[PDB]
Amino acid sequence: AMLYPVLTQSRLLSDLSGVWNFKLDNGKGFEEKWYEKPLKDADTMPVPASYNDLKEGTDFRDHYGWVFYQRNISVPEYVKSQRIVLRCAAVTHYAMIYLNGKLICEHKGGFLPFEVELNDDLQDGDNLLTIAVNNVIDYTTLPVGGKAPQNNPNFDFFNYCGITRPVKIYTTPETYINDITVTADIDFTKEEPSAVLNYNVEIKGITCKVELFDEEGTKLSETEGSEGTFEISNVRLWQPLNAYLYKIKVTAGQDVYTLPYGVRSVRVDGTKFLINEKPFYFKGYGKHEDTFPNGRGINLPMNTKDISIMKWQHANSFRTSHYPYSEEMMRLCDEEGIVVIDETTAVGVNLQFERIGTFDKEHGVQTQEHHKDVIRDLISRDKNHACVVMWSIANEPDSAAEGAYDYFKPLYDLARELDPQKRPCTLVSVQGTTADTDCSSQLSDVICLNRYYGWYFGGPDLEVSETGLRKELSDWGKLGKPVMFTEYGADTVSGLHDTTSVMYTEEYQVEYYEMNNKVFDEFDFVVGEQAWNFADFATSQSLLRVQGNKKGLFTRDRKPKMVAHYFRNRWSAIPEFGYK
Amino acid sequence: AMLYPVLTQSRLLSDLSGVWNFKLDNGKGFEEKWYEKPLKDADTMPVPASYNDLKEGTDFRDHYGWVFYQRNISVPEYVKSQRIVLRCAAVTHYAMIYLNGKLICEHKGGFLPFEVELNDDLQDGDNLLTIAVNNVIDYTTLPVGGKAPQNNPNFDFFNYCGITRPVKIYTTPETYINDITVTADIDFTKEEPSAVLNYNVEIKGITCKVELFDEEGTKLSETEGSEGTFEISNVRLWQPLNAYLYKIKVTAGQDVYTLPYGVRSVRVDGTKFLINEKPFYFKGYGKHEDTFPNGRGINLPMNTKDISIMKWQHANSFRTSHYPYSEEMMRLCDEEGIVVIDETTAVGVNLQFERIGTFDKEHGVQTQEHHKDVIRDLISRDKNHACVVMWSIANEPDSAAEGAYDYFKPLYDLARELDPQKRPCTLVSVQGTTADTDCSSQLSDVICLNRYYGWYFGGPDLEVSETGLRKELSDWGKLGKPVMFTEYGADTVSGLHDTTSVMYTEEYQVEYYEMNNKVFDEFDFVVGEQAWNFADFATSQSLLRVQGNKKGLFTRDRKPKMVAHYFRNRWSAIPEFGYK
Ligand SMILES: CNc1nc2sc3c(N4CCN([C@@H]5O[C@H](C(=O)O)[C@@H](O)[C@H](O)[C@H]5O)CC4)nnnc3c2c2c1CCCC2
Ligand SMILES: CNc1nc2sc3c(N4CCN([C@@H]5O[C@H](C(=O)O)[C@@H](O)[C@H](O)[C@H]5O)CC4)nnnc3c2c2c1CCCC2
Ligand SMILES: CNc1nc2sc3c(N4CCNCC4)nnnc3c2c2c1CCCC2
Ligand SMILES: CNc1nc2sc3c(N4CCNCC4)nnnc3c2c2c1CCCC2
Repeated sequence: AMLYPVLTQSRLLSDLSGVWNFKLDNGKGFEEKWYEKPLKDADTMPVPASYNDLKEGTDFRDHYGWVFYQRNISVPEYVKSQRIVLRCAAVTHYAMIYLNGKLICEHKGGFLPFEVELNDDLQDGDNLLTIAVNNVIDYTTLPVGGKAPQNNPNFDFFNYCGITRPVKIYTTPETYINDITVTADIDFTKEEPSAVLNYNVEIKGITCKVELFDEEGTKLSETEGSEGTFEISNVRLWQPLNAYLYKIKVTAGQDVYTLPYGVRSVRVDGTKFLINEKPFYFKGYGKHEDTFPNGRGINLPMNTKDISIMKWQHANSFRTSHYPYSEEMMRLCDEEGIVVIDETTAVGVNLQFERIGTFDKEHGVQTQEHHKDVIRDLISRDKNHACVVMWSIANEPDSAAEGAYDYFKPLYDLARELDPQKRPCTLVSVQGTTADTDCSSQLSDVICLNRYYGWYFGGPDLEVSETGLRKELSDWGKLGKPVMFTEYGADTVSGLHDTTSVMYTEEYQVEYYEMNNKVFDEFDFVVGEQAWNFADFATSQSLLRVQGNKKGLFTRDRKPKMVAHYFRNRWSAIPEFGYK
Repeated sequence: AMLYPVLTQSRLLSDLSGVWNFKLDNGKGFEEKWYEKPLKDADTMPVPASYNDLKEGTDFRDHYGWVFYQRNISVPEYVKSQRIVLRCAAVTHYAMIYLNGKLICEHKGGFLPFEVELNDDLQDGDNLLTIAVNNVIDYTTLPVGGKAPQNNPNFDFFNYCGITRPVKIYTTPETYINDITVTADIDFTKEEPSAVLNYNVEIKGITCKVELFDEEGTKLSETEGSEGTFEISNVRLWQPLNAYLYKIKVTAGQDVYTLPYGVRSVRVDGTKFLINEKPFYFKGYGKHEDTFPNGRGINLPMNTKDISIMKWQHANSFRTSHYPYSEEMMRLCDEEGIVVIDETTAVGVNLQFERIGTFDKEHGVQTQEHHKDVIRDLISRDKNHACVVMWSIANEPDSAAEGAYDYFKPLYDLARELDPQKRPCTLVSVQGTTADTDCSSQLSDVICLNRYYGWYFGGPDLEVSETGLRKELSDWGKLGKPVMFTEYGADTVSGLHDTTSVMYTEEYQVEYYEMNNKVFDEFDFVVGEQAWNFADFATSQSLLRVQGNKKGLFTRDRKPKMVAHYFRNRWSAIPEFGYK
């Protein structure tokens, strides 16, 4: 369980972000005890941020192995009173915290938070904090390092690493709040729908009371109970592009924490994805925590810029593509009313492109245990987010291979059981699968395709490509379930133009999406269009990557390609609800 | 006096940065008491960052007037023990802090820090912090708003405003450290130069002792005295591109603060700018705190990227162009060994381009009082920075007009008297002045020109332009002083190319700098070449601005133009010292 550190009367918060000392491991790093003494001949390195692009030459950009972040720490003795904790929101890949020279914590997983307490190794005076980060990826990591001394991603984005998100120090009373959970039942029956919310607070280390406020701070109800309930008639339902967030003050044993919460219902019904009992239609794109020169590092300004562009463009949703995003971005979609598809680090679980099969148990992937710890850690983190309407177990696994069904079912189950809101589960299907062959047809509530008819398939022949896409999508309808496209797009170099289009031209990109959009619009069970990608992003080099991935509607610096004006006009004529 | 808030055994630091509530004033804002209640129908807005580009449409970008930032605050009662302070590192233009509804502080000046104490209005529970920001610029602001309801900058950059730099909360013992000062005397005579540093600590609200450490934390000397001294034989001299920073722990009355410091000497001698008694040569550029979509907002990653590019390019210096930069960037140049020319907000003090004269006292500028408070606040902030080797009182004032000399002398004097290191003073001369006509010839230790022979003057005729530049620079030598160019450049659209160059082409830009660089190299009293600009940046719209200022060597996203490879080759063959 991981609550978002905030400033409360009961808890303090001090950011450690800034320029830290930094050294690339030379192999002999751990041998000598760098985590013991202050790094020598060190380099400077802002935190929070990916370090790959922040220096010059390939030696930083393409480093294999470990790096050492190092910074000094010092708390006021008058604080030992309360509990001292170190929250690392995300260290890409493996983290190893040393204080004063001793290991204190260790973590696997580059995109989710982890904490460690400091009360009993926090010395007096100036303490030597050391965070060593490893970037190696393999068949035991999610995301999955392939075989082709260098990391070779089995995924189409660059392997940005370092202290990707912030490192803070918060405190707490000795017995504290540790995990608040809230769910809602809404009775749309009444012409003025109302709702009953179920609280479930948890403490560790006494009386606990719950206060419920409205948008403006107006209190409206109170109760006591580490597992009580609450009633709200004439309830302001959170809605896509129309967020309403209540707030919640849990006072419990000299400790109080506040939580926003939006009241809405998610439910699949036949070929309809329903939000607050209405037939939604996804409009938006798959995104990437990718900016220059931050790498995958957190970027509050671009977060707001990205959401400003989405509203300008008349979109309503995005998918945390290939990894969970920052907590800040998740809260922002709550405030702004952005429907989010929250997705795990499970990309590259596919060895298809003697031959080893993906789910061979001696020579194939070794990810299921960690895949489970991710599903749990992620749902623990974002369970209370009204923006989250669905979960994505994995992006493009070899889901039509043998071993496939056996791999994923234990993970779907774990997901369906750990979501206090029992939200729809899916996985994003790669090109090649079909209704009959895809283990997703059974395990998933929503069929999410990534199809590229007009690019990989059939490009530059958009007629032949249309025939293919009708044929395949037609078949997908026989499952009687909601199907949305989570990726489709074409690599386009901003600036390349032509009257009779050729591939890579802004005109070819617009035509591609006209064909796909025409076919989408023929099937009432298509409940979503999400283009890949929102914006150009960095990938590993290869002959097929024109200085990265150029499938964005926008450039890496958020300037619109012609296609961005095509979608803005199309999405403006398509409602959040009732499109079918 | 303003010390950089850091984490010490005696003091805590909690960042307030994040997504704050935000509303554009509609005129009726102050009338109604928005600073009293929680903003209603608010918008989201990251802090720290300029807000102009973070939303869509001209209504944010071009707002005239006030905006309201608003966030909730809550400290742990167990802190009232110590002093509570709110440090606003920079609110562009005018700031007005309200707590719980009461004004607590007010500030003028968009680029320097200001604080306010909270102990006696900091309520218990959740407090409503409100920061109202004004963007209006006029003859009473530095920088100077011109006459041509809209702000019209009399300066060539966009009027980015909002909470430009971070807002934090630190604490202190009741009697505390308030301003440490250190100076150095070096005896280059000895073949192993040594040095004696003079401490000068200050407290407010007891024993105080000073500890001196070396790079790696090795203590090396101790003493007691709020105005004592210190001795260091075999001293590691801070040097351009070879920084050595000692550290300093001032323990005083249950309060301790640490300070880095580099030992170096700055001294002009004839036509030689001497650092550690050696003839330096400035290599670098004028920069701008300008990134997308941050605006003028702080950007730790780009700060490190910018400094990585400078070392890649073989530069040694930059000028805080048109305003002081963040404290973080200033400390970074200390660590990295970047020579900095620290400059004030005093740009647009020039009405030349019945006619009013700049320094008319009824109808011209009204900036001298504030100009003084800036010189003092700035030197108070950066006095201890080894990277700072010079001060810039103003960028391109009408320095050859009547009233000119009378305006600036009181400011030069105030500057020369308040710098504990008695560092060189200058002002950057606009095109048009000459040795005879420029009040800078007398008041300044270094003549700093901004010339544009090859662009504004003479372009596209580089021959005629060379004749002009030789003629003018020749004359400037008669003053027997060091002269460096702080700006020269040509607007260049990355991507426009030609074999026979035309203006705006990457080839014309390279040729421009070849001509100017050839002439520079003829005069041994030219001690510096700093190109304008390091990178493309945003300006107000006009027929002469091709989507901003395109004079960068790099694009706004830090990608090199051809000229960036020309300088990197040239600067690699030119030493920091002894070039003449
Ligand atoms: C019609 N038959 C084909 N089908 C396919 S599928 C495929 C392929 N994957 C697709 C799916 N993406 C997904 O989409 C995005 C992207 O690819 O840009 C990624 O960014 C994103 O992370 C990822 O989710 C990951 C990788 N990569 N390369 N070639 C192909 C290929 C080809 C053909 C025909 C021969 C030429 C190649
Ligand atoms: C040879 N005779 C001329 N001399 C000059 S001088 C001038 C002018 N200033 C120069 C100086 N900059 C400075 O340099 C940068 C820049 O200009 O880009 C600015 O970014 C930077 O902030 C600022 O410090 C500020 C503004 N602006 N426009 N025209 C001219 C002009 C012209 C002519 C001939 C006719 C055409 C125009
Ligand atoms: C794991 N992600 C992928 N998935 C796929 S699918 C497919 C294909 N098709 C699919 C349709 N059926 C006929 C054959 N042809 N070539 N490459 C691919 C392909 C690739 C990758 C990534 C590596 C590069 C190629
Ligand atoms: C305050 N900054 C400026 N300074 C200058 S100087 C000059 C010039 N020259 C100078 C050389 N002597 C002959 C006349 N011609 N046109 N515009 C200018 C000019 C301008 C500005 C800014 C406003 C736009 C024009």
